[PDB]
Amino acid sequence: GIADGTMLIGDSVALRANTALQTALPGAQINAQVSVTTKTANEIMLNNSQNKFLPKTVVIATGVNNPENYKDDWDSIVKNLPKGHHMILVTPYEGDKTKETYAIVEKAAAYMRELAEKTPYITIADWNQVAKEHPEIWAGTDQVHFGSESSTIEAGAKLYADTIATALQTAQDKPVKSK
Ligand code: NA
Repeated sequence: GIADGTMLIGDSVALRANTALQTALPGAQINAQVSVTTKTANEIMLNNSQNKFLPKTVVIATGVNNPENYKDDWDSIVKNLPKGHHMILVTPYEGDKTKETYAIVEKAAAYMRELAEKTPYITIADWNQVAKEHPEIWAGTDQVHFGSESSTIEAGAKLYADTIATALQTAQDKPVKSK
């Protein structure tokens, strides 16, 4: 089967948390890039699988950028998860409730929760919920990229990383996709 291991395919928010992620998950493969969307994460996931580089646990840390197509994008990436893997979906957070995309990001997070609740080989990492509980990391920010100063960047990054680490713990006794 697929070798154990974790690969995170992530967006600009994941990239901001890169140091905290690597500290919380030593030995995880963190592939986060500014421009990544759910659409391109799906492509990256399959390219890695096809080159035999994708380990068992796949963390998709996307959703806030280009959120309009969330239903099709999240349905597709779940459908395209290869056999042999467990998937962690990191919900997105747009904090500005007046942004024209806010309702879309909120619907995307809710839809991802539905996919995780119903699919035995998926676990949620509910950053959307965590972010809402910590207004202090959003003071002075663009409401997406946590922390406006050194201390709150570190604090927000730790919260982000710990959300994913906890999801990985929850996933430990769960099945992979199999036929
Ligand atoms: Na599940």
